[PDB]
Amino acid sequence: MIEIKDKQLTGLRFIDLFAGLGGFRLALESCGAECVYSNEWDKYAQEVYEMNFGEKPEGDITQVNEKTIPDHDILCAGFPCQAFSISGKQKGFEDSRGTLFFDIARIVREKKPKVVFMENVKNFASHDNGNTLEVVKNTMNELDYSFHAKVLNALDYGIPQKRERIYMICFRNDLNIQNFQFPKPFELNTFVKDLLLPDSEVEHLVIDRKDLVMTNQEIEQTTPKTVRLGIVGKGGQGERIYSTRGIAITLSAYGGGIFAKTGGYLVNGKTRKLHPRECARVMGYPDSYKVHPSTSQAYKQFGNSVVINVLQYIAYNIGSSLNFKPY
DNA sequence: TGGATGCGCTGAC
DNA sequence: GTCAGCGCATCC
Ligand SMILES: Nc1ncnc2c1ncn2[C@@H]1O[C@H](CSCC[C@H](N)C(=O)O)[C@@H](O)[C@H]1O
Repeated sequence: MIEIKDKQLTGLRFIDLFAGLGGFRLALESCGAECVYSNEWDKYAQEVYEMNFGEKPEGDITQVNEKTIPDHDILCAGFPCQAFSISGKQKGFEDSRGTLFFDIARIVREKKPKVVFMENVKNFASHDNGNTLEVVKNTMNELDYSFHAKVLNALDYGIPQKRERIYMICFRNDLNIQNFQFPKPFELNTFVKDLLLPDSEVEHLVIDRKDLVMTNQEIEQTTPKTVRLGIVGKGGQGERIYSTRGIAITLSAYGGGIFAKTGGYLVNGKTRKLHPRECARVMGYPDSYKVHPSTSQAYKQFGNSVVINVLQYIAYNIGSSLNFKPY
């Protein structure tokens, strides 16, 4: 994550729904905002959240009476994506994990915050012939909010990962916000190799499979894209090896394959998956952030998370818009 | 709401 | 056909 000199969100309160690791919390607090509520029902996610923020998020949001949620200015929610991801079955709203957005609408209707800041996977934007995004847009509009949505790729914001996500920023109409803008992309000067840990700390992650098939030559020049160098097995998810001179592939939460959830990388002549701390870095988390003691759970958590840097630029712009109140 | 890994249907070229 | 994917199915 980056340093934020001008705290655009100072004095503003926000809630952290579907909190996970608390990526939205890190981003908004870095801008000066204050978290007044968090909700996350996964046991291990609650543990790591508490480990880092000192509080246990409330459980199952579907059983929480929205009237009990503290007043706030910004509602944050990176809601479930299994039902909308290009990697899944795409059952969408028909999926038992795909109707959480309506719980969000339920809370917004009651708490009417100034801003609703949501995140989901890129496929959410085109899912069901664009009908899914349209539903969210119309729902927010009905709730009397403006709707700004755009897909941003983390590689355009200083983080070496091709993580494409749709970000939806909604302003309550009475605020008459007409100058919100998504952050502009800038040149990437950090690559996977810049975030790796010393070899001595990741030897246990080295995988030497006799069915490894190097398909492309390593590159010496850094490039802002994923560069596949080979595969193992049939080359499915988690069976692909990439160059560290390029950027990382999207981290996943339930990913399989031998290089599960992180993908494989060629490092000093060897092939290995990423260490939880390297996943944290590829997600923009500071080294000060404490990872969950279970590596399996940590990979899952980071795979479900958000790139802090991206949310920071967006949060800054949300604040920039709210603070522009000329006479 | 365990940990591990082989696997494909689909979206976007 | 090329490849990627906050995933899925199934094993212990
Ligand atoms: N009914 C429910 N109540 C509370 N949390 C839920 C939920 N259904 C799913 N979740 C949680 O929703 C999260 C979605 S992934 C969001 C991660 C978050 N942005 C962070 O930065 O890491 C998961 O952690 C999941 O456990």
